[PDB]
Amino acid sequence: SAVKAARYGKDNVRVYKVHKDEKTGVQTVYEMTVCVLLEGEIETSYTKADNSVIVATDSIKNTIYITAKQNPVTPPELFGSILGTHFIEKYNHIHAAHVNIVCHRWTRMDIDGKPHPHSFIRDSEEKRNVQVDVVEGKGIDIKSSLSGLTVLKSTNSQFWGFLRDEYTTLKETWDRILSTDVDATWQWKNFSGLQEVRSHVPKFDATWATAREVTLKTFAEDNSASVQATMYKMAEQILARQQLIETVEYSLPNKHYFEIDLSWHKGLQNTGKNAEVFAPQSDPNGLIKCTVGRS
Amino acid sequence: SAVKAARYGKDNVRVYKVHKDEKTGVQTVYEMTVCVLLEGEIETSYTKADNSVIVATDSIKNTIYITAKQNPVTPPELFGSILGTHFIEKYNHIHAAHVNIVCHRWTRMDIDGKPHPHSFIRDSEEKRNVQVDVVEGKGIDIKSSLSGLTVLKSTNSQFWGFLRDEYTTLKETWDRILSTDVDATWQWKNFSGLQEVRSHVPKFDATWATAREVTLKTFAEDNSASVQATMYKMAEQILARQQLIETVEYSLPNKHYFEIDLSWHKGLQNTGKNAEVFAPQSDPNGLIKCTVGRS
Amino acid sequence: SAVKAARYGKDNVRVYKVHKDEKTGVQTVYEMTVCVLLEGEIETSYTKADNSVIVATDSIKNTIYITAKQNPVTPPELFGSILGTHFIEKYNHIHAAHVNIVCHRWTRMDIDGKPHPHSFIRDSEEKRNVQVDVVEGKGIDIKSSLSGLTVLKSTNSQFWGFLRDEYTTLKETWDRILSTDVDATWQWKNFSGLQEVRSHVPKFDATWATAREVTLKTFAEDNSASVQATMYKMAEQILARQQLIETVEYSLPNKHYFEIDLSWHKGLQNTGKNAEVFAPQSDPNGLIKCTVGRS
Amino acid sequence: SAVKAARYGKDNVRVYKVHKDEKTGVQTVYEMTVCVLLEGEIETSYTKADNSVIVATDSIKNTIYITAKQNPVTPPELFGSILGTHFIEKYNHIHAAHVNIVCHRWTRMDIDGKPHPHSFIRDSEEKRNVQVDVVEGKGIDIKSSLSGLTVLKSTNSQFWGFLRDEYTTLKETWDRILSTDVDATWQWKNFSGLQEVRSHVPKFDATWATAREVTLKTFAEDNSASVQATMYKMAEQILARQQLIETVEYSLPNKHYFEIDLSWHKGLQNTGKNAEVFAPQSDPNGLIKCTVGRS
Ligand SMILES: O=c1[nH]c(=O)c2nn[nH]c2[nH]1
Ligand SMILES: O=c1[nH]c(=O)c2nn[nH]c2[nH]1
Ligand SMILES: O=c1[nH]c(=O)c2nn[nH]c2[nH]1
Ligand SMILES: O=c1[nH]c(=O)c2nn[nH]c2[nH]1
Ligand code: NA
Ligand code: NA
Ligand code: NA
Ligand code: NA
Repeated sequence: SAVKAARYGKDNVRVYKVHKDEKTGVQTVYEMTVCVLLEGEIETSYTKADNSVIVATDSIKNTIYITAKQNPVTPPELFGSILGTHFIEKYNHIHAAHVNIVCHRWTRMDIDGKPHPHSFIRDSEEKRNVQVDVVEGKGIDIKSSLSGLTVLKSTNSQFWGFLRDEYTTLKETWDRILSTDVDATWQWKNFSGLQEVRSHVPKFDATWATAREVTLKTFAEDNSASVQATMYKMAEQILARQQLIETVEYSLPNKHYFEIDLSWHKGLQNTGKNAEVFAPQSDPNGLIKCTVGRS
Repeated sequence: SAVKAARYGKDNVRVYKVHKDEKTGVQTVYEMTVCVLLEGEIETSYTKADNSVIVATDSIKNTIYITAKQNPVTPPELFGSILGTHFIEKYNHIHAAHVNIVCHRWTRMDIDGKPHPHSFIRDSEEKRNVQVDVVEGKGIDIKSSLSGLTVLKSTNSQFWGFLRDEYTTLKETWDRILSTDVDATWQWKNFSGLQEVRSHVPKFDATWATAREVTLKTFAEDNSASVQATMYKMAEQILARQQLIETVEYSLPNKHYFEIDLSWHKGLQNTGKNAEVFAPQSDPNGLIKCTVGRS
Repeated sequence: SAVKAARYGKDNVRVYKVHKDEKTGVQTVYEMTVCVLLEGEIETSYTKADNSVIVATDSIKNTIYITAKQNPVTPPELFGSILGTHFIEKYNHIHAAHVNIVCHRWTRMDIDGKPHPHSFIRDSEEKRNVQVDVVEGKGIDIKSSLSGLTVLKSTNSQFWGFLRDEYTTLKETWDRILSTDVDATWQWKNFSGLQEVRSHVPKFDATWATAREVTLKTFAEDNSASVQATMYKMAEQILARQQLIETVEYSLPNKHYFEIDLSWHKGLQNTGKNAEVFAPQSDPNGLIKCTVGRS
Repeated sequence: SAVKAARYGKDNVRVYKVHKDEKTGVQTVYEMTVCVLLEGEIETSYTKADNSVIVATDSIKNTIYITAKQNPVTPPELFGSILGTHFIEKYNHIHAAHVNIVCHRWTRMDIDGKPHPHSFIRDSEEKRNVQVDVVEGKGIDIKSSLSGLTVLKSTNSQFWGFLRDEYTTLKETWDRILSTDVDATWQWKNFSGLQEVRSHVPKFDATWATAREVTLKTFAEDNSASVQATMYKMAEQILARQQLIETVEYSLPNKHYFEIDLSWHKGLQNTGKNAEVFAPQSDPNGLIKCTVGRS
């Protein structure tokens, strides 16, 4: 037997950082969960009990805090690139670092219509994420994403004209509820190293904001022929607005809301045009994916 | 042996309702999870296998949908009172109904600064809840609550002057992070029945809004001497603003963020006045409760 | 306004303890999650920002570890009583302690048919719990429970003869699946203090074991007329076997498995006597409770 | 823009099946959660709103139940292969099916030392899983796994001799707790189609059983030099015992239990050789992975 692949490191490292403006008294907080996994010439720790090649996972944890102390933590694409680069430069025998960051929302509170200097609210479990792969001699690959964005529209969704055979019971419809949890990922062109990532810093927050806006607007305005058709429209627009993105991937559950036939009870009408009360279904759910790239 | 207490019914009944304004084209959605438990002369179903006294839990589920079809579902205090009253009036041998409702957020989307007519977003897992106990001959007891409101302030919290003995390691502090998940419940004066609940309908949404506002403002503005002292200020204000509330109860975790001493690494300064990077602690957590009533 | 009730302390304190037999080399592990909440003359911490009355929640955490170091942690009824008694005796102004303990399973591994001296497996998320209320001048009240015991029987459950009216669609049945998650609590007679709890130590593990055995056997062997009827049989037996128990409470979800009509597809028969494939339902669920005491 | 990849289908389809032996009266239950995602010539549903190419996800759900009705559901490697093959053969334009199955434990109850004919218990959340990829013209690729196997050993784990630099605070140790949740996957050699999968049916359950046994025994008996070294020993043995496996992958968290220094309190000794009470850490955790193949 032989080691074909190996990676190890520290997961679920929670980190908070505060920035204090002395001039204005305004404070800004950031909170993330970080995972760092390393690869390189470490096979002997598995095969020969040779720990001399192991940077302890405990040390990886220390490094994350030290790096957060000495560097900006935003945008997360930059912080992840700094963190991954550190490991491949510091250790001769480590050749790849894989950094995953989940950013948690702490939105400044408005009190009496004024932004509060140091109080924050968690408005939704929506996350902004990055995956950064730093590979020695091959640059920096960054995937940025948003996840946990939960939306619903109560009309202007249709689904008809699908394949019908002996397995099909689903009725065609011209008016249904559409609800999903959005997971959207945009993959950046490969960067040559940290200097190049730094050169594009302003694009990261702007592209996140654009991706979010395009997702929300398209969902709200499309008279949707299917999840497939609406998601493609979203991806097409993001690619048009940011030339440095190579691909956009969406993964969308179709969270079903079923009509409830109440006609057995005093002829009560609650289906089709008379449908008012529905039963949200926890499971099963449709799952629709697509990856869109350039011609 | 004897049956000392018994209750049974249906839990986790998910319900969605849409309202469609034909004049404006605007749609509004409501989504809840409902639990209904009944009590009454049902002991024989346990002791003698006498099912004749059982209103099937499946029928309770049907009733929830039918009731939602025929009545407004907002405010939830009203819907819960209608639902509970139904069971005690319809069935001679059922003498109490206990209705719990959790309301989920579906907030209308703003697209290009305009409210969208039929598209919604789940902005946070914060819930609005009610517990309604309808007891034959004793009226309607309603407890309203908000839960899952997660907040953090980065300064203007202190904790000093506590008891110190041989069990104490905690250092006094004049500047710390304070973060919590708010669970706040206000208990209404007993209502004589449905007519009286109907007479107070406008107070329900207004009092929820007030409770939320007072919680957020007091948290943001108090230079907090402790969780205990700040929560009492909140409760005092809610009681002052709504005479029909008898008691206010808060249950607050103290979600700790620990300083990280980095001085072992090149004398890096990250404690006290130099603290920038902290470690959020998943557990354990302080838990502080209080119930405030009128003199 | 006035403080009507207040309690505070530390929740989610995870504790592991190992016992090492030097003679045999055998090791035994215990892992728990502990919550301690205190009450007493502490109103001024809420109303006057008087922290001098507060035993810091951090100190409560320290106390839990120190107490676990100096005392046996099993049975949990004893450990909880020691822990609660500590607070009311040590602090003049603390008059009640409320201790909740959740015990996690670490079952010794069998390797080649022999019990291993120091290796353990988590066989199921079933928990053994205690709630201990220690109140100055009123003794020690203990509620013991098991929870998270998930069972299913594929036949020998019936449900017919229930009330039928205009809200009823459920068909009567003489053969169905019955599945539940068992939550069972037995409440001990009040104990005068720690000496009396110590005197009954052997009864705690024995009664837990009996409660579990009676639950499993009755579930498996009863040709069940309803959840109500089967649960009553369980409670009756536990009360008969342990005279020091005053009441037994069961809370049981009815986790539904629905038949799937497949007759639309080539006349496939999958209902009633031909039912083989079913759809487990995540929600809603029946919820049936009862508390049984002595005549 | 162009569609680079697309797949869609139904997730979270819960299925239960009962087998009834008429001769013995013994019943056996199976419960799974199934996901099926399809690929093929479906790009136009995304780009042109052409639903004619879509096999509705609702129909995929129906198919899963019908297939379970007409075929054995065990071993899951066989059921997944039957299910995936169905879609690529039935639909000309579907060229790949991806089937994921999670099998839930329902272990027959022992009542009075005898196996019960129709009563079952969920002994642990450990799962047995399969991933089956059926690709037209390329055969059947099967990955089998176990997950959610949670173990702990209280001694006979060491960790010393790792890299020490200016980022390192971890002390070397010759005696620590080791606890993990095992995720282990074995990948079968490619099969040419369903006939070949059928020919190897007895190997599936046997290899699962072997993988489990080797994992438990090696964990219990190895005087572990690191997670890395112990996991490699496991993988090596599985590959030696089943020639039809090509690779074995383990992914193991290192769930830390920290010593608690109590010496500040009356010189209490609770570290090193005197360590009895520990604090389990919820996060962060080490994460160690490896994939082992043949020379
Ligand atoms: O077994 C271990 N492997 C590791 O890589 C490691 N790093 N810190 N502690 C550890 N323990
Ligand atoms: O055992 C049951 N008890 C009940 O009260 C009930 N109601 N519907 N189905 C049921 N099954
Ligand atoms: O606000 C607080 N209240 C308390 O009771 C406490 N105990 N430790 N830290 C604390 N902070
Ligand atoms: O938008 C949808 N896409 C689908 O593929 C599908 N299948 N069933 N319902 C559906 N809705
Ligand atoms: Na390197
Ligand atoms: Na009545
Ligand atoms: Na006292
Ligand atoms: Na095909």
